[PDB]
Amino acid sequence: KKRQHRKKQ
Amino acid sequence: QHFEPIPHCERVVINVSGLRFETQLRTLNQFPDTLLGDPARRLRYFDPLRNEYFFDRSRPSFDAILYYYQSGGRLRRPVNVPLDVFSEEIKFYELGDQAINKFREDELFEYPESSQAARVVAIISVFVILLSIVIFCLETLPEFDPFFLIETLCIIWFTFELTVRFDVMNVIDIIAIIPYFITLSLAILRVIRLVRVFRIFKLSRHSKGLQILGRTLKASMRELGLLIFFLFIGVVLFSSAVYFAEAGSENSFFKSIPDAFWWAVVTMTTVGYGDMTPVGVWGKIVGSLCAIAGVLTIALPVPVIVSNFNYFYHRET
Amino acid sequence: QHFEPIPHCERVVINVSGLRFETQLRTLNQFPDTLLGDPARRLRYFDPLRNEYFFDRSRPSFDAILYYYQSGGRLRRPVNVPLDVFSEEIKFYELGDQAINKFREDELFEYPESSQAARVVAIISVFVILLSIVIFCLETLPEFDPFFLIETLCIIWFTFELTVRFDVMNVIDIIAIIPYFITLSLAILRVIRLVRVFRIFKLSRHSKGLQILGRTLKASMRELGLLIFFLFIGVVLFSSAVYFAEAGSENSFFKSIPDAFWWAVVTMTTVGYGDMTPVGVWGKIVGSLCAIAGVLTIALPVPVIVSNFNYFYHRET
Amino acid sequence: QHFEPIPHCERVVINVSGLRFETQLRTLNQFPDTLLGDPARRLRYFDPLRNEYFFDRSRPSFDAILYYYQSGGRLRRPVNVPLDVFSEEIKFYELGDQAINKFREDELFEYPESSQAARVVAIISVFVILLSIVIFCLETLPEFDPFFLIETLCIIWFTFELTVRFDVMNVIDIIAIIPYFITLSLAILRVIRLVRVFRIFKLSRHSKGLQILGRTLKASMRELGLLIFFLFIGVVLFSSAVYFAEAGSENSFFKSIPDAFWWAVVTMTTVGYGDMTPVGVWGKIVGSLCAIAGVLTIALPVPVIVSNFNYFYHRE
Amino acid sequence: QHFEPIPHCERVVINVSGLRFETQLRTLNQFPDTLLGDPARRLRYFDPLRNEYFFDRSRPSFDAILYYYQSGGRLRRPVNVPLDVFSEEIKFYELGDQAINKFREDLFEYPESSQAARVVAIISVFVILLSIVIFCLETLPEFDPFFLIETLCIIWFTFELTVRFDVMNVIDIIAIIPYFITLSLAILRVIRLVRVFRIFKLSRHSKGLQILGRTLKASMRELGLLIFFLFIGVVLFSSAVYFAEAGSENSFFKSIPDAFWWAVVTMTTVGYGDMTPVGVWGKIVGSLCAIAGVLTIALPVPVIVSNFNYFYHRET
Amino acid sequence: AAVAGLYGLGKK
Ligand SMILES: [K+]
Ligand SMILES: [K+]
Repeated sequence: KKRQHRKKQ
Repeated sequence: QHFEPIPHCERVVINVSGLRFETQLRTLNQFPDTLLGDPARRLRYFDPLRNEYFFDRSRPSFDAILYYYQSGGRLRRPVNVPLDVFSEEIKFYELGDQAINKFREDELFEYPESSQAARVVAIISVFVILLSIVIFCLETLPEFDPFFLIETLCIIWFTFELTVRFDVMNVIDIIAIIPYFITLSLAILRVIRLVRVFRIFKLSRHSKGLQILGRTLKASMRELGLLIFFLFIGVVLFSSAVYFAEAGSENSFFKSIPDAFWWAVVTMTTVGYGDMTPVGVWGKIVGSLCAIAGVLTIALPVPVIVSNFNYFYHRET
Repeated sequence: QHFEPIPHCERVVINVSGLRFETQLRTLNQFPDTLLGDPARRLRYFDPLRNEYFFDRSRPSFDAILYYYQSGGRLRRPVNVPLDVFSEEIKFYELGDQAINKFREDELFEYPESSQAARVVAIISVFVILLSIVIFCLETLPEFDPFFLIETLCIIWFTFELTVRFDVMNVIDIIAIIPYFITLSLAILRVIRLVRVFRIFKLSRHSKGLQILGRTLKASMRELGLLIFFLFIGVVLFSSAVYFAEAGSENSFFKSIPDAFWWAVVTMTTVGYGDMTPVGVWGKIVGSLCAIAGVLTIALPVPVIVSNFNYFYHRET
Repeated sequence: QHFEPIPHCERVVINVSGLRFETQLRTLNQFPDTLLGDPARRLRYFDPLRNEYFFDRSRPSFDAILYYYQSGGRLRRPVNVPLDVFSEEIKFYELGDQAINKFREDELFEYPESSQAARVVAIISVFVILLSIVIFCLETLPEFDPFFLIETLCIIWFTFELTVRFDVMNVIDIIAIIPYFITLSLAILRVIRLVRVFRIFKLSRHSKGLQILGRTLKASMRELGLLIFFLFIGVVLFSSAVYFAEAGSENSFFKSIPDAFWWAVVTMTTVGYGDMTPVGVWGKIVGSLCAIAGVLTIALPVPVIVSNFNYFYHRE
Repeated sequence: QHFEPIPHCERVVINVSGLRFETQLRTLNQFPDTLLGDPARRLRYFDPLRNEYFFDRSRPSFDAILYYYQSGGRLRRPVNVPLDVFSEEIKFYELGDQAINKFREDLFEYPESSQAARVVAIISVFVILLSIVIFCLETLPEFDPFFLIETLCIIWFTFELTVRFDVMNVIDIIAIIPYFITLSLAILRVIRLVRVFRIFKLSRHSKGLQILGRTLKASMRELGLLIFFLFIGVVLFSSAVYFAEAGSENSFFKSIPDAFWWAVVTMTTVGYGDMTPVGVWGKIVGSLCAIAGVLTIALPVPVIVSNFNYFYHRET
Repeated sequence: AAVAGLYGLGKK
């Protein structure tokens, strides 16, 4: 979980 | 569903700062208006020497822009760039107000405001709400007119704020003052003195987190219903099992399946029933199974609500 | 395993809307049929002026299409585009029904319908199931013909529905009606009265979420077995430790190691045992270790189960 | 907000090992200094044969470099390359000390440093802290000069360390020794003998993980406050509900709503109250609802704190 | 740290199925051997008509392959392709066994079960389960017949151990040491307790148990952090609850250590049971203890969870 | 259980 993480994009 | 163009008039080349794009003119003809749709807004970018269209802008983001023409109505942001840069890219070509709006969803009266003079009004309302809650809790105490005066002052402030203001916020404001005027079979009295607690929900107007929680509940009502259904099924099953474990035993701990219902709950939620000795071996096995199944059936639905709350909380900030 | 062609007949160029691809004809001739596999379906896209194949479609998704030819049978969607674009991307070239189907796995009869006259039957069935559950839980009460008539009406409805209909749903329907006909040693009677509760599982036919839970359990049987095994190991170890901590003290709280099993359980799942005073310091240390290890062992395997539930829930919607 | 250039003098081509980039010179001259900003530092890479700029480096990472000129101040790392290659690539062109620094935020005196054989001092300090904690706990026992001597030795060591040393660490160091010197109504005495426990926080200077916990608390104070607010709302609501469910029954289990508060807590956190029999059916329903809502309100805000702690721990 | 080449002999062009790459020959000369490092293994791919290097393979994976030449020793897989294709791409160019191992790091029938030892294993599992059952049953109050089965199990265990001849062997030795010991009562109690270690022999036959052991070995640090946090919380909250109740007659807690257990069953949400004789301040301290316990358990455990998940998926 | 969290799969 990060900012603009691979899960989100 | 969208329509894609098919080949066989003339082909054109688009040079997005060295990345050459070649498409049929019919594809550019598909969407009227727009910078690239009509010659009027794109003639300035034509290069007479090279017969090419030059757009000295971001190269990786032009693929989605071309795919809009390619797919004829589909705009999806590729996962290689932040949303900030892509928002500016679509504005450059002016794809259309409807197109941009569709992608947006893809991801006195001074009281309802926040100014220098509205802040004191808000803090006064918060203090009054907290005072009303405190007076409620203390008037329920066994040690106890002095409470009635504070209660009626809070009610006058609440109704004054409601009248000045005039969804769900107004409904909560109304319900917070209905019971006071109701007082002006003891079951109805108990119900109204219970619904007096709804004044605590007036903090939603002044707390940002509480509104986030409300939005999360509204979004995940389906998951809440699924969790309640799973809990009900588990409670019924394990109550039946634990009752029939002691059915053949004398001096049964559980008189009936509904009696065991509470027990099942405090085992599915891992709260704990307390005294557990008079239960035999089979009841203990059923209890262990109930504990495991409760852990599972609580851990399954919650993460969806967790994700909804996280999304709402991070979208707020 | 897949076979990749090796170089040294003639080379051809593929132009995906400006993105030039060069590939040996032997690689293109590996796969028969298909838009590019045979000259019949790809001569229409030939450009006599430039001797090039022009494909005015999505640039980024052609890499996987060529890699399917390159690897000679290996096709995987790169993580740069959504699934909708890639699904339609393959249909353009018609790589083959078997190739597309293989990629899909990579990611009267008036009752089983949704007609206007079928929803009433479904609502009657679910109402009857709920009524049967209620009648069961009320007939088990100490305060109690009136229940037998309702039970036999529910059984008649269940048998009528089963006969009209005529996996696992049919097994559940059979089990929900076996015990009533069975009644027409006390251990067998207790077992049949217990298995009567399986009528609650008939809601799976009408509940979408319950089928999702069943599919999740079927998928994660292995993780469930792992969790049960870990629980058994922990229970045995900690029950033995806590029993041997009180071996040397008179009036031992635990008479034997099996006697302690229940305690261990309600400490691993954090349910709680209740009274804990007659336990010495070593027993308390063992209990603290048991609580920590139980938290860890119940936390370890459930991510997989909840991820499977998430996947099934999202696939359903 | 950032400003981007607009077209209409001469355009140039950049060849990043075969990936040709064509950009307007006005874009290149937007940022002074830098390898590409001035002709002095970029004439070396010019190719007279083809009039092209050759930069034999990582192709995928040049898009961010050009976009920085394109956006005129916005430099964002695309998610296609590791952090190591991007940090080295930007240093090649010397984008600017302020520019690189801005991107960094996007993602005796022997005691403080445990080097030069001073780790012995640290282990002695840890041993003294543990001994002080043990002596405190043992002196609270009913079975009990021998404790006072050890306690005052620990206090002398603590004050010697604090004085030779001379933030939150210093505040904790001072608080760990205030109560001993204070003792040289009984409510104040109870408060000081309670705050004497703050010597356990002295391990912060030596334990790396506890500093991570402190940083996580500082970062997620807002989420902790939100969790406390949710718990308070739920406790008040369910305490009122359960109390009013027992109003009409004689020998009520809960005498008042505040009395029920504690119960609500042990049902919201799923700890357990214990004896629960004298509660009627309505109270049992309220308790089940309280347990479920407590599970919900505990599970909602804890992932943020968990993520913050994980990020800090794995960054350390 | 790795070395990158610097410009000024002749530059060569690489055509990866239409994706043109241009690099300095010195960059390819940096690594000896390899398909592209030496002319012997790459002259076959030369195109005399175009003077180009043609490599009809996956285009997106050549960026990392070239970056290995570019970085002079750093090979990182970009997030655009699965790991299966990258392993095939690197094998084509034969970068080097040492280089590929970097990404790699990124009678006697008992171990290898082959048909007949597929039974021996089931007999061993059955014997282990039987020994556990005999242990638990002989601890019952109602109970030679148990000793015979115990000695048969020990005979089988020692036969297997001596035929076989890490940690599995250590556990096997421990599972039979106490039986041979029997051939102050504190030592007797200790050996009868350590007799339970026979339950760990299932590690040889259970795949999940080995995964759990590997997870513990990997996350020993996180386990220690969790234990430290729990200890700090227990000490703090036990001291607080003791001092919140010392001033009342007939105090529930006699001393801070006496409260330790309570603190534990409040941090882990197990529950203590009876809670009435504690006053308002004790109840507030207990609520704070419960909340802090939820936080301190939810903080480090997910790291161990992540380690276990990774090991479980790596096994399968 | 109050964890109810997946998070990143972990190191490599
Ligand atoms: K509990
Ligand atoms: K619990």
